[PDB]
Amino acid sequence: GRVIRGQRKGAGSVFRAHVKHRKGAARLRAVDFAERHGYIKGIVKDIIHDPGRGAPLAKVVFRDPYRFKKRTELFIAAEGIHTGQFVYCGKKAQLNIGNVLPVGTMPEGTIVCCLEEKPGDRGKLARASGNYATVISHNPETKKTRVKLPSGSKKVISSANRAVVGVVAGGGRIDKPILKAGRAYHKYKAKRNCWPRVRGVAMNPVEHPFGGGNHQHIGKPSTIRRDAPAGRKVGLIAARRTGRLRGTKTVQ
RNA sequence: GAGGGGCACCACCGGCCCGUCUCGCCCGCCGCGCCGGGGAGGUGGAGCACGAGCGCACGUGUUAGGACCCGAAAGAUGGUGAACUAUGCCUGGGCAGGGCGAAGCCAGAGGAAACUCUGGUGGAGGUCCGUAGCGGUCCUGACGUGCAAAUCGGUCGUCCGACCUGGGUAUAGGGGCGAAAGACUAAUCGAACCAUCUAGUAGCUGGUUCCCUCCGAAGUUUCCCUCAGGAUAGCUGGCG
RNA sequence: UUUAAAUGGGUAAGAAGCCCGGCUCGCUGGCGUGGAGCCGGGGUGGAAUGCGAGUGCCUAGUGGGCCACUUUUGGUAAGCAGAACUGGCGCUGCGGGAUGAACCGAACGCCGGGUUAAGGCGCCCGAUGCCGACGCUCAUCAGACCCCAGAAAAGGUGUU
RNA sequence: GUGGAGCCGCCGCAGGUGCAGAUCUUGGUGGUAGUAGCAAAUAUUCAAACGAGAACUUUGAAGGCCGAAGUGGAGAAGGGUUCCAUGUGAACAGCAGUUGAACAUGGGUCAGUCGGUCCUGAGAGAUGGGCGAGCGCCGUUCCGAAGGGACGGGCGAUGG
RNA sequence: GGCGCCCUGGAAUGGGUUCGCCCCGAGAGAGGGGCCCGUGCCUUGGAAAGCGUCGCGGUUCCGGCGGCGUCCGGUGAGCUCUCGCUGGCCCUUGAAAAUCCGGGGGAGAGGGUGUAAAUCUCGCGCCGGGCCGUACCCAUAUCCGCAGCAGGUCUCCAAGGUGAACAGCCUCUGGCAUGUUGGAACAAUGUAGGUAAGGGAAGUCGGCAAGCCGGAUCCGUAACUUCGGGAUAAGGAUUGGCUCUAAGGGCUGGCAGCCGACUUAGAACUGGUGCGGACCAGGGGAAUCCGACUGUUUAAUUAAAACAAAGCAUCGCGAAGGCCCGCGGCGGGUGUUGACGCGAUGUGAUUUCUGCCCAGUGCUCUGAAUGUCAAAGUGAAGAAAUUCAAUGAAGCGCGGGUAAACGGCGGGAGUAACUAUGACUCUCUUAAGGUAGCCAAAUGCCUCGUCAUCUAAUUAGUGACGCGCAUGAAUGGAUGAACGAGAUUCCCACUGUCCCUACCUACUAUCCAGCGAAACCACAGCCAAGGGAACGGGCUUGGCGGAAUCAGCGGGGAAAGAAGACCCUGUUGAGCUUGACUCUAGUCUGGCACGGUGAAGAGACGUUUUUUCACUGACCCGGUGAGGCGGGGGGGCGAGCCCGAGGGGCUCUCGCUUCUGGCGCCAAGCGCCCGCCCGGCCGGGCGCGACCCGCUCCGGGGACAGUGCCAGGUGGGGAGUUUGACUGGGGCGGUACACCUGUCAAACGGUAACGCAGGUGUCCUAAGGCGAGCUCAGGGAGGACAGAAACCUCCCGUGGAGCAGAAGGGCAAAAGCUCGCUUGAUCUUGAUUUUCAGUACGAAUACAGACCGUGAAAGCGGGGCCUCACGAUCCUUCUGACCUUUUGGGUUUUAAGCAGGAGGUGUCAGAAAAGUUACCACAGGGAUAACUGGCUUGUGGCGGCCAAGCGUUCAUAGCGACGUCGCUUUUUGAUCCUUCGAUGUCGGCUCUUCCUAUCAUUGUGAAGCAGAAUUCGCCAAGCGUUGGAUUGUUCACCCACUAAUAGGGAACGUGAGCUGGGUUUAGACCGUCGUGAGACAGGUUAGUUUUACCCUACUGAUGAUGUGUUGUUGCCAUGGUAAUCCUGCUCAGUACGAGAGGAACCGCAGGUUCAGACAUUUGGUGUAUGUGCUUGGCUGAGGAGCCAAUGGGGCGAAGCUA
Ligand SMILES: [Mg+2]
Ligand SMILES: [Mg+2]
Repeated sequence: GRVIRGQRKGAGSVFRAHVKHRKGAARLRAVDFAERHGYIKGIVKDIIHDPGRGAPLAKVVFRDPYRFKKRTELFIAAEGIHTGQFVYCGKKAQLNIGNVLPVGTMPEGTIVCCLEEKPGDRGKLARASGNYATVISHNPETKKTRVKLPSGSKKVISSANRAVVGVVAGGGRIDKPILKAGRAYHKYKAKRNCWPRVRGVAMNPVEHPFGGGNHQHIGKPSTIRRDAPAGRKVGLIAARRTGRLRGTKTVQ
């Protein structure tokens, strides 16, 4: 009769994110006349750190084309960049590390981070620490290019989508063990109120579909349908298969 | 002695009206018909057979209403609470002394070399002993109409850490929050508290207030989701 | 089960009966047959005992019962479970059974005299304080009054 | 006998119509009973003074405790006059009280520079807009003609 | 003090440096500067004030008057605070704004000169600064807890000694009156603190509780190991006081001379072997089970093995997405996000492994493969309502995948040269048959398994074994260091836990002065038996019965607390669960709308359907301060291109920013035009620089998504409700729940029980109807095969056969067999019977009016030879009349009626219905279980009577079959009387009494009694009937001692006497069971045990009545009563006896248990606080003392005491 734990994460009372000491959205600068037709020069000032993100950031000062003003962007730091480096951003930008330029002009098989899934959306895909995407298959008629996401799933996107050349810094992070319960606590204190996950088998029949019984057992099959209602989707939600995995994934 | 007329009422026979049923023939014409009416028998009706009702008052019985009085566990509607406590977040404050001695470093010694050994230095750790703090194992100690609607005395757990804590702030009742004990949410929690619906319902417990006179029971029948209850016949009293 | 009680159950013991003559009928049919109904007429003393009866309306409470002879079912048995007939208790005091729900007598307005019932009469405690009758019995565990509240098989050259 | 201003009989009428009980309701009073009790944190003593009156007030003297993570010195929240003086001893302080945070009368809190005031934090909340039968809610940059100001530069009027 | 500041100059034989590091050709060292903090000192303030001290005036303001002083040094791992310098740790990076300031730019502005402007963050001077808070407490008395409440409640400041220390103990500054009272006494019982001879767990469920060990220095340390640990392992040695010695630093001079720190080591002397002297402070070892650890957890009964955790897996998702919120919006959260991410689960570090199953239940994927399946739409028939038909969404069904999804892992056959088992082979159920491992496990019923080992003795522990009721692999299996306020077993050490208690101390209790309640209370308060609601205080019969009281005490008041939490009932609830009943949010699909423009393709019959592409304008999503969009031309250094002459433009290109941590705006210039200069000077204006036109701001989707509405899926996520009755309590079982036969049943009828013996929910077109002819079961005697049984014949044959089935009744030219016809098993109205209320249904009887059958006819027949074989209202369906009504009147369809058949209610006079609760709640019930008590005694026990036997012989010394009669209430039942507004439920411990059915002790009788020893009876309950191991045990079983180790009762004596082990709440684990919540006298673990001050009883203490008062000395009525058992020597190795063996009485020495006392002796105790020893502190030191809640410790009188 009582609501379950994942149902209470949608109201967002204590399950809202911890966003105070974060710096801002890490977004490419918006497209205008300079990047549709040419390039523009910017210099990165400092490599900073977000709490709760695994990647670092790069704050880059550009020269405003229309007002006399220097205005600061925040980029996802591509790996290998340093402070006091010139960063070039445009259609006619030259393909180096850290330069951001449209995916339709760059060749096939170049490694891409922080790319747009619809044009002008200022960077959505392939942004976690150490991740990247690969471009193949330019279709210069009905201009669409297909990329390869970090999940191995390919996606045909628009050609004028914009993207910084390189891989996201801070990679190899998940190779280290958390190694004790204390350093997992500090990990999620930067992120959310989510960390000590009680098993639903351990709680009571008000609190979960799996709890109860004189023995800790699930009882009911732990693969459930996708059109199950809220408060019943717990466990392996619309699982195509179970058991320890064989092969690679063998389902497109 | 006998005879006669017989009230009311009771029993019986006969008749009458309405519905139906069988059997049968006749009659009438604001128009001759897939019309109207009648007969003789048997049956169904809360009927007729020279009317008794109405209004008013009182008494008894039963029913619907708070319904002889008091009593739930509930359900619903609309509100008030995070001054305790649960968890986030904001901004502050707090934690003696010792023990072990990681990485780094320095010298010396062995050795043909590869390298090894030794002594320092160094001070790491959800590291150990252990104050303040935070807890609350054992005595199954004291207290148990207590100092106290949970306290005390030893003893004990942990004290750089998932640490302890103040004020600010957020989340609210089939909701919240929960390192999960159905824990905690103002001494209230396997669904809070306030007011209303509400005098909710009870075949179930308790109670039910003056005197004398007369009569005086039953615990059995049949039916019931009936078995601690009713209805029905018996038993009773009252009126005639 | 041939036979077959006791106890028991129905019915009859009159005028609403008995008899005679006549009329109706569409029933019955050799028949003025049969049977029903109907009218008129003739004569009342028809077992014992006891009692005044008939009928209608309204109607409360009750719908857990229990007990004892007798007869019975289940049970080793039960102050057990379940029936039959009658009485009682519940609703009921009183005399007695010391005691008591139900045993035995007897049912009850308020009192005086008398007499009894069941039970009794050494003393509690009313009444044997009779010159009561005949026998039986000795217990180092005597006996002592329906229900009823304690005993059996077996044995004694104990006594009759 | 107390009491000090109303009351009753009869014939009809009408009821919030008579108590011993409901772990009844409210109020009062017992017995228990001058009883249980006034036992956590080492401790009091002598003299004096004022007074009707002193184990407890004050003052001196001795002896002790706390022992600087204090029984010491100041604050925050909270309280609200509890602070201070004099008077009082009815009640209250669970013995007493000549004492008090009690009662009675009268005093006391002074700021440019101590804080509030100001700023924003998590967050809270209008307007535009949206939703909604509606009280209203969502929402905080989102679907908004969201600047009322100006170093300036010039015209036009207008004034010392 | 700091500097990641400068200049000179260049370093290697590398140097400078720190406690550590670190720094250097990107400039070290060295030399000379610069800057920042200066909270320190000097000075102004400022000595005039402050304080200390010595005076002197002033009665009263006096912030009186005056003298002198307020001075030199040292030191430090010191404490506290501040400033700084450098490191480390982070999958953790540790706030915003208000304000304030520097810098860059240079639009402007300024006096224009032999004088002063604009300006000034410089030095002084003037004016103003409103509003509100401001006392005090801040806590064992100002706050919260009902209060002056051992509780709670945020901070800062903090001295001397001892010492590692903000420890403990002692003192100074500053506080206080011992915590809401004083006095006297020093009994019990308590609470808190000690101590104890000898023994050392013998106590106990358990070593619970207490005690040991404890600091530091010097040695010395194992198994095991994840190599880090363990580890303060373990095990030793030492420690004082006093003298000394040796070592450990600073600064001044040209290697020496003057001052400072408390450490370390070594030796001597010394004391009654005493030294961490108080204080502070690790008991250790060997093992097993569980959890890796640290963490966390039910505030107020559980701290754990639970939860969490790192690690390991699996799952969903590329944003119009996934998972959630929301009454609502394209509203919110994850998301200031983007697969190294978010969301959803499970297992639980490491190491080592992860077996076999896709049948089931889920989950998931697919081909115009196909079964089923809604609205809308399509077609047909009809006058229409309406009806039918075909087509076919998702889902289901079918097929595939998936077990680190829920989960499951059994049998049965054959098979090896003793037997056994089965490597092997073959199959069933149901897909597979439990692999590696592991085990009587926290998982094994039987079971206290068997076997080793530990003990004198072990239901314990450990190690094995393993067809294992019911082990098993992320339900995770097995190991394994470290760590557990976890569970358990042993060993050492230690001890009053125990033998077995004793004594001392504080605080009480006790008495007094003051002050003073509450629970509770029908009336009350001495018993034995009887009866009684079966356990009286009162009642009956007995015993008996003096005031008034005090300190105790726990037998009784079935003592108080509470309308039993168990159990049952209720047509009372609630929490959860699901393959319950009924729905619901949500979501997946189809339709119609919003919803437009075009093209192409396809399926079926111009008609209809469907698909894919293109468009954009609705609609939607991004982005932006809606900042350059689309077409068109300006420019060749680029193409000079189809050809080629000076060039032409089928086809064309874009542009001006890319070695570097710099700057970039507010227009230059050119052309025109005005007022201003007489063909020249000021101040303004416009354009080109900066192309033109145009209808979305730019991109991305787009007639889809989305939304409104309806139809169908799915939907315990959520809501509502339900969960039969009877019942020797309930459940399970059964159906005695509707019905029929025989009996019970007691000779009319009626009659109960979960009484007995059975039966029914059908069967039958003949097994209904009628007529005719016939005789059955069985037997005898004959007949080819032919027999017990074949068919044929004759005789006998009263029902011994048959009649559909259960019984009972009935029946012979029959009610049975065979045959011939038939449909009366049809239509219709009443009455009667049965059950019964004298209602209904069902069944039946007698008719009547029809139409029929059969028979020659009489007749018989409206179901079955009779007794059973079945079913309301409402609804539905069919039939019946040339019927009645269909609402203003007609016609027609339909609908409603009337009449009677059917489609059901078996809980059968008829609801529509799954669990669980140990998290539980209410109303009740002793109408009703679990406990005692009561009736009963089957059963358990203990006895007799008879005598076939046994006993060499010999029934009865001792036994005794086949029987048979009893007792007892210590067994277990049976029953259900008392108790449900409560009688506290096992065992042990402690303690008193009682019984006898006698184990021992006294006196005896009988043996198959030689003696010794046994055995069986008698009077007899006087007196005894132990110490232990395992176990919660009662019970058991074993070791040992003994005269003997007999059995019982007292509300299964005894919880205001205890304990809490067991059982029996709530947490948790395992096994089996269930889909699940949950269940299991199956196992394991952790789990609040309240009150006497009342009345009596008992125990002690005053006293009361009576004697005139009072005293001394006495008597005894009555009541209590207490002693017991063994051993040794003697008798004696004698009697007796073949021997072996082997008595007793008298006497004598002790002892055991028990009872009464006592302190000479010896132990304990000890606060004579007696005496000296001693640690830290304190009084200036000595001397003498004091404090440390009794500072410790050695001896100790008296007194108590074994
Ligand atoms: Mg978890
Ligand atoms: Mg009689």
